Amino acid sequence: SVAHGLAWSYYIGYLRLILPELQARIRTYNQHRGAVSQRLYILLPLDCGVPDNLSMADPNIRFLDKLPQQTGDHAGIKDRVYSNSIYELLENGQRAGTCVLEYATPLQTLFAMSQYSQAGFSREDRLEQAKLFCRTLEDILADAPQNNCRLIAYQEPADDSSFSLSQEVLRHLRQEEK
Amino acid sequence: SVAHGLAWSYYIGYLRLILPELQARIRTYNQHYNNLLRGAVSQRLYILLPLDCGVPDNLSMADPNIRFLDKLPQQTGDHAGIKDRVYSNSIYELLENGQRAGTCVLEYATPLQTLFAMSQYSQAGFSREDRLEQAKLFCRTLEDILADAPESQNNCRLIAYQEPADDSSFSLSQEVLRHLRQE
Ligand SMILES: Nc1nc2c(ncn2[C@@H]2O[C@@H]3COP(=O)(O)O[C@@H]4[C@H](O)[C@@H](COP(=O)(O)O[C@@H]2[C@@H]3O)O[C@H]4n2cnc3c(N)ncnc32)c(=O)[nH]1
Repeated sequence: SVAHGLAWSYYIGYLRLILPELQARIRTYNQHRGAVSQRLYILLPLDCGVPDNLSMADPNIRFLDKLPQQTGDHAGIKDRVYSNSIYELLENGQRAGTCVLEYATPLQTLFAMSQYSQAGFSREDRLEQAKLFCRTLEDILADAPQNNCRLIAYQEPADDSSFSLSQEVLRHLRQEEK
Repeated sequence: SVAHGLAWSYYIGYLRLILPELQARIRTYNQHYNNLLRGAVSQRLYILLPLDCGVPDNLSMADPNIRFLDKLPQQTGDHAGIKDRVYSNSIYELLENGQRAGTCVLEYATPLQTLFAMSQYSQAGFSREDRLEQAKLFCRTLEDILADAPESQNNCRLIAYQEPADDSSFSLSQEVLRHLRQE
């Protein structure tokens, strides 16, 4: 399936590369505002709505800083760069938490495939594959040599805004301190 | 299929983003940093597609006649809440009889590394036979996408080939030079 390939791709070509070094990059950051959480928070919107900017999703999520770049040779690209961003989460206009946060990039591929005629990929296919991506990725991480990351999958109906993405991420950050 | 998704992902998440500005980056490079009259960086991204899905981390180690020269000017952008994501491409010289015989922007197709890993990991349920079948389909699907894509305009060449990276007789530089010389 489309999702099977994307989940393996995201694990092999990204998470397996950045998660073993994440704990250390946060140290180089932390002590060198506000301790940043230790885990990479990965947002999995099942509708595959992935904006370039998180503040677009929720104005209470604001970019704060970049972690130091991780660079390395991969597939003939000398000094490929992987970068991650730290965001503050505001509550009543003030900072309530900070964490390394991003959307799962393969969900942009599912979205764009649903939009390109030649991909032969419907909106129903997109939802089914977004689900299968999440499940497949989770099953991989469950025995992947999880501790450095937290996956948050969620669905939001289209005509409906009872949803605060910043509040949900804050709930998770608070539970982890515990 | 697996290959369908991986080819679309390579297009959506990479080639559609880098191909529109590639020739401007190459022109900048040749105009300002490389005034060698027979040494101009070629105008297309050459993408290596080893059908056994053997992708080395270091392209130049697998041939003494491929030498890293420099990087193109970086391309940067915000994507999926990653600020200033960087897309980099490397320029290599291709040596023949000790001379610089070609110069090009060269890299392996990254999704092939995925097909290789899937064939290695039990949990992927993906055989070596599946891997060869999907590699071939990946190549076909990518060719069909690029043929219709507005971003692909004499600026990308796929180079598919059967030989293992641990060749002995096969020369990767010769394989690339043969295509460079046909344009
Ligand atoms: N050679 C090359 N290939 C790239 C590059 N960026 C992406 N690709 C490949 O294009 C496909 C889609 O990539 P995404 O960035 O949308 O999601 C890819 C994909 O889902 C998975 C595997 O990535 P790769 O092995 O590098 O190959 C990708 C992938 O085949 O990790 C994601 N990923 C890779 N780099 C990053 C990254 N830096 N930040 C967030 N996600 C990333 C790139 O910079 N150089």
